[PDB]
Amino acid sequence: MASRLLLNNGAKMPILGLGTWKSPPGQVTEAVKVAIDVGYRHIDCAHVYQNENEVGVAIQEKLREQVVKREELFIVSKLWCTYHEKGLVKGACQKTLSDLKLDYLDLYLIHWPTGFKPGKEFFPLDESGNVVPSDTNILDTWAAMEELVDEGLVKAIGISNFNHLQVEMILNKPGLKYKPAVNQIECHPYLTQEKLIQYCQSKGIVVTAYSPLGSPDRPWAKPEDPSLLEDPRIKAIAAKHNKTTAQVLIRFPMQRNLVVIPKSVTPERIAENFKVFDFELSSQDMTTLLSYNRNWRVCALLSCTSHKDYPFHEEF
Ligand SMILES: NC(=O)c1ccc[n+]([C@@H]2O[C@H](COP(=O)([O-])OP(=O)(O)OC[C@H]3O[C@@H](n4cnc5c(N)ncnc54)[C@H](OP(=O)(O)O)[C@@H]3O)[C@@H](O)[C@H]2O)c1
Ligand SMILES: O=C[C@H](O)CO
Repeated sequence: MASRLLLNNGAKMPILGLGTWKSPPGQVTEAVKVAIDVGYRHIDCAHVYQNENEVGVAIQEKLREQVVKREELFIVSKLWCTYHEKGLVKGACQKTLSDLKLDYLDLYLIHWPTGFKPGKEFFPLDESGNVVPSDTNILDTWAAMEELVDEGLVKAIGISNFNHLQVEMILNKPGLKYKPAVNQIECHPYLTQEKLIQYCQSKGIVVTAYSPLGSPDRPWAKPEDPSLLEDPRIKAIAAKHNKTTAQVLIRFPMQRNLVVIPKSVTPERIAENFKVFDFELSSQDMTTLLSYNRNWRVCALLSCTSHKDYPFHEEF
C-alpha cells in the first residue's frame, strides 16, 4: 500500500508517524533522531507533552545533517485547551514553532473540544477540584485556527477527540473557510470506533489512530488492566505472519485507511515499528481484530466529565 495519503488541502500525509506523549525529555531527542534515520517522516507532537524543545533538537540536527529535507517531513502539533481564546491561538502556535525550531507546521490540531481558562496551569481547577471552562465557542477557536493557515504558520488544520456531533458542528460552521483535514482519535482493537471513523471518512476527513498499542505506559494504568501486546489472540495472528504483536497492531489501522502514530523511546522498537510495509493482514484477520472491541477507552479525560464540551458522553 501507499506510504502516504491525500489530505483535503492537497498535501500528502505519511500514514505512519512517531508519537511523543510520555517520551522523557532526556530520551526523546535520540528517539526522534533514530526514527528519522530508519525512515519515519511524520512526528506527532503537542505543547502539553512538555518535550517539544527536545523533539525540535532532533529535527533540526537531521535537517542540518541533510538526512532529510523539510519538505519531506510532516510535523504535527496540537493547540492546548487553555489557549482556545481567539487572541491566544497564534501565540500558542508560535511557541510550538519556536520550540520545534520550524517556520511552519504541516498540521495543527485542536487538542480537545474542551476550552479551559487561560493561565499557567494546563488544568486550571476550582477550589472543589473541577476544571475551569472557557466561554470561547469552539467555532471561534476554529476561525482562529483558519487564520494560522492564511498567515503561513500551518499548512493544514484539524481536530482531536471530537465526537461526531462536534465534528458536524465545525462542518456546519457559518462561513467555514477550511474544513478539518484530520480528526485524531483513540483507536485499537479494544476501541474500534467504526461509527466515528465511517462518519469522518464519509466527510473526507482523514482519521489518525492514537494509542494503537493501548498506551500501556499511561500513568493511570492499573496492574489488572488488559494488555493488547499480550493478548494471546493477537499473538496468534502475529505468529502466523512471522511478525510481532506490535507490528500487527500498527498494520491493523493502516488497512482501515487510517494514519497511525505508535510511541516509543526504545531504538529497537522504533525500528521494529516501522517494518510494517512488507506484509498484509487478510480480510479475515481484519474482521477478527475488529471483533475484539470492548469499548475500552484509555484516554477518557476523567477529570473533565463535568465540562460542557466533554466528548465521550455521546455514543460516538
Ligand atoms: N490526541 C490525543 O489526545 C492523544 C492521546 C494519546 C496519544 N496521542 C498520540 O499517540 C501517540 C501514541 O499513543 P500512546 O503514547 O498513548 O501509546 P501507544 O503508542 O499505544 O503505546 C506506547 C507504549 O508502547 C510501548 N511500545 C512501543 N512499541 C513497542 C513494541 N514494538 N514492543 C513493545 N512495546 C512497545 C512503548 O514503550 P517504550 O516507549 O518504552 O519503547 C510505550 O510504553 C502518543 O505518543 C501521542 O503522540 C494523542
Ligand atoms: O494527548 C494526550 C491527552 O491529553 C491525554 O489525556
